[PDB]
Amino acid sequence: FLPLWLWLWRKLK
Repeated sequence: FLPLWLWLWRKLK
């Protein structure tokens, strides 16, 4: 549920 904006910046392809 929580946002993944952070996880995105450190998980882009």
